[PDB]
Amino acid sequence: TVTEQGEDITSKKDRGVLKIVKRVGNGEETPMIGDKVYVHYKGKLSNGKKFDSSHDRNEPFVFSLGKGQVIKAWDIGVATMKKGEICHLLCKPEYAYGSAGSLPKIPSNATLFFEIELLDFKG
Ligand SMILES: COc1ccc(OCCN2C[C@H]([C@@H](O)CO)[C@H]3CCC[C@@H](C2=O)N3S(=O)(=O)c2cc(Cl)cc(Cl)c2)cc1OC
Repeated sequence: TVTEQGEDITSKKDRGVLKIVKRVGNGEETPMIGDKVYVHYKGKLSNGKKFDSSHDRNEPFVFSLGKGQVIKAWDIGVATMKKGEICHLLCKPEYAYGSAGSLPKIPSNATLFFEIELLDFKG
């Protein structure tokens, strides 16, 4: 299910998380549930404003995949990636911070736009 804004990678095919591959990984497997995943990312709002980036801290963001440690769009999206891959993820609010948002950085009803690089993962 490939739209003009990317591939719908949701289980519901509700257009809530859309993915565009920017660089193919040479890795073969995706990370598994419970793996410790290492990424770099940059997040922007629909107005182009960068709200956060791991690159700006000069160390990776680390989380356990599929454990609800991150927004739903990330547990869905990162699970599709291979080592070395860079993707863009368009994350509708229902897969992110919803109607409330998370002020000051994330407004109400915000679609989030991430560029994510899967650096490594360990089981
Ligand atoms: C199970 O549901 C959730 C779990 C976690 C959650 O937010 C906290 C984790 N988080 C914040 C990180 C980092 O800022 C933590 O140091 C970051 C990267 C991973 C995705 C997402 C993110 O999911 N965010 S974020 O870039 O969207 C973000 C950055 C900033 Cl500065 C502030 C916020 Cl509120 C979000 C939000 C969740 O539901 C709304």
